[PDB]
Amino acid sequence: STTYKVATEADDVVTRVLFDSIAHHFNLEIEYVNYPSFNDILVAIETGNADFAANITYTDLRAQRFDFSRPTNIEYTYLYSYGGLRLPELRLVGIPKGTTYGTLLKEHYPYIQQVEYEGHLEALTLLESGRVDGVVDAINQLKPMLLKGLDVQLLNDQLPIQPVSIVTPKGKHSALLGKIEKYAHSAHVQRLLRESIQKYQLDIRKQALRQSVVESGLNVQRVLRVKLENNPQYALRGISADVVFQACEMLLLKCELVSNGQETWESMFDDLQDKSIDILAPITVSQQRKNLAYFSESYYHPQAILVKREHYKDDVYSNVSELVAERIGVIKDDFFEELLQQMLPNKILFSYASQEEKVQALLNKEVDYIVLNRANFNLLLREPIVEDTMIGSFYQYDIAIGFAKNPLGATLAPLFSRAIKMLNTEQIIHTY
Amino acid sequence: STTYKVATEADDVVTRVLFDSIAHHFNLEIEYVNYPSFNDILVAIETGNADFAANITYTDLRAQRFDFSRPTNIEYTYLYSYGGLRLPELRLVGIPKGTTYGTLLKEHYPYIQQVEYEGHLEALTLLESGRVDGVVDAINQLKPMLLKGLDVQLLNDQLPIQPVSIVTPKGKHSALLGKIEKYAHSAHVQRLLRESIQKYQLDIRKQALRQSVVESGLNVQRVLRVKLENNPQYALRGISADVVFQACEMLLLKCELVSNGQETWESMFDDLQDKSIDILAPITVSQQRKNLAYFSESYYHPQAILVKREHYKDDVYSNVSELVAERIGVIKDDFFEELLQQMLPNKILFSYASQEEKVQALLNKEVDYIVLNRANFNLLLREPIVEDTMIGSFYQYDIAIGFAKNPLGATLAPLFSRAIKMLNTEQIIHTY
Ligand SMILES: NC(=[NH2+])NCCC[C@H](N)C(=O)O
Ligand SMILES: NC(=[NH2+])NCCC[C@H](N)C(=O)O
Repeated sequence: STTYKVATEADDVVTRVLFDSIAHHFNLEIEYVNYPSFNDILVAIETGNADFAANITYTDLRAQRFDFSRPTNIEYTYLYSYGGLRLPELRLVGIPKGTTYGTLLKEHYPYIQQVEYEGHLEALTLLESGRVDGVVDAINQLKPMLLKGLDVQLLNDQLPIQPVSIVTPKGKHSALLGKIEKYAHSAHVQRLLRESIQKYQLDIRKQALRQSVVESGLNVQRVLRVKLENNPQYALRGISADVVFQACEMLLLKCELVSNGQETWESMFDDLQDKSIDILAPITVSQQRKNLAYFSESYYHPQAILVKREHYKDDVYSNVSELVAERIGVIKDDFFEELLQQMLPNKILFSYASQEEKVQALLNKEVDYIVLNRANFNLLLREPIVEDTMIGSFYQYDIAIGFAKNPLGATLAPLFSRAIKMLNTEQIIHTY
Repeated sequence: STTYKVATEADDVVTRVLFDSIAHHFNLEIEYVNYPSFNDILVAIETGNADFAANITYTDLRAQRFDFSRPTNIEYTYLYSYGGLRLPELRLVGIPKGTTYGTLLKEHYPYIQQVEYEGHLEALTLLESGRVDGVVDAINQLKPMLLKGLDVQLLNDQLPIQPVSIVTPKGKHSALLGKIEKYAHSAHVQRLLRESIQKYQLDIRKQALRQSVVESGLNVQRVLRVKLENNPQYALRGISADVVFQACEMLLLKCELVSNGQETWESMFDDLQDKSIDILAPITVSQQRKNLAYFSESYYHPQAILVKREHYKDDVYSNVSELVAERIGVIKDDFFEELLQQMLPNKILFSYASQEEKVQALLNKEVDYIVLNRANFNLLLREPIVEDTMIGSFYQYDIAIGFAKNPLGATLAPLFSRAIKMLNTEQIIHTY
């Protein structure tokens, strides 16, 4: 009889889940050993004070110090920061020593400078009131870090985070590592690692978020009134509804979608300025509108394109500045009218009351090019003209949630920004 | 009788072309007045020492100092630099004073710092052996600047360069400015401004480029032998042929495309290492290949995606790191094999001899996901499976022209980089 020592750093939930599963499947005596730092773990392995460790990114240098299994799983990787910053917002970043993260951040953000640390306390003091703007580290730090009032941004869908593997003192547990490898790749264990870990970390992040709601002292018994824009403009029970509602679920607030008939002349934004509703989306955050409501961070980025009569002047123009003498149709007070007024200063635009009228103008040769957002233009075709691929997307703008300009909305909007971050927006967008 | 004074700065070819055209059409006595600086021109206008000026970007502040016509034309705008740098490569940039360029560069590249100058000599000394890395200025500077051995990058398809207009002392030539405006927008004059100016500046840039060929001292009587990759891999008489051939035209070298049958086992790269041909494209600049040939700058950026059996495991995985236990098929020694070996370290990939065999493996359920480049995958469908939109483009890589590793190729490759810059690649790509 014996005992296999497997290394752990901080809250090593994947090492626990994986090796409990293995311990039990092969009837193995596992013994977890806490190491105060990830690089402590690495020395333990090549040395031999520990038999196994997980979550180690394989490298060519590394395979010459101790022996690797093939990658067994992903590793959730976060930017920890007071406020929830992004990578391209930092000039200092804390970096766990010995990790693959040194190379990753200099390869993708070489200007930031890294400051090395050892373990959670060191990381925590660097952040906890220090010079470091943010720390990049694994799921091991999530639970203790969010306790200390920190926020995260999941980096795995932001950067190519390499898969991860189980490792062993070189030439040591060769046969056992093989069996462990083959078991880990099984349909069962893989399905278990995907879901339980995702569930595990999303729950910690929800709890932190929900504690913020409570700390905000807003009345969660209040039914938030929501309106969705249904005047042909930019987007919509689709992308916007899912983001708003699921964010409302993220925060354990109750939201109710409300409608009448409206709107083409009965603006919902008026309802928002009335304070007769609390939330309105989508809203494309113009300049005109920027001050009349509070805004969540963006959650979609529409592609402005030009719609032209088919077969008309193809490849004559390669970008919209060369339309100096073409007739461009926009809708009055619409965001695209503003856009062109910046982009093509002092130029005559032709204004219309509606998309319908805007389109019919193009068809009647009243006008030659009209401004639409791509996704909306594809929609119209499904339910005789086309896009000028040459010019193509001449602009990318922002869609956000708007909140009524009062104290409640001031508190809601930053909260909704976080709920949106934690969402899988890409999936929703695809769906539609 | 009288005389209208219209302002000019340096080689103001658009002011000449436009106002000659107007002078003649309305029977007007024009008198050009050289101003040593663009901001000299502006003061002349609001003052009244000059009756007209062109190429002035309209602004809200500006319209309160002198009066604007509506935009009449675009303005070719260049980064001037020793070597031909790009904006995101500079920490210092020279900026003409009074221009719209101050605002444009800080809005798109705030980190660079601007250093103001007055006129071509000032600009030229800043560049000519100075601290400035590069100057951003209009077509006015093109001919004198390229004389002084400078290179350009056309910024108009790089940045939103606002259209441009004719301007006048405030409340002065009101009626005449109207007639001038309406004439300029005419089908005729517009067509004249598009083509003659484009022709004019492309010729100056060709001449500079061709002088470089001559200065290189390479034998332009030599017929360069070119091969195009025709083993299913990344791209191809299409994108690559147009870029290579038209670049060959750009440089007044003679290139001849050569083929046999080959190649799936008879690599053209071997022909390149043989020195039996001079040029090979496309070639996706791996690491494996990076040192065996000289490479032009990239001219296309393929989208690596995963091809999967239809209806199989949709939305189970959102990026390729989560394929740790899926069977991925690549071609042996292919670029994608290398890619995955970086991206999914120490993981078993299944290797094949060909695309054909790779595909049939996916169909035979030998394998579950295979790596293709998007454009190539669309091709196959046209002449039962699909892409995993969820993962989507998990990588963007580079396509370049490769040149044989000898002195001639060492000279050709940098030259071909310039010829490619001056090309309209977007148009070619579209076409295909
Ligand atoms: N205890 C940890 N998982 N620390 C982070 C490790 C990061 C990365 N997987 C590496 O081995 O370089
Ligand atoms: N002579 C010139 N065109 N100088 C550049 C002017 C740049 C820009 N059109 C402006 O008026 O601000």
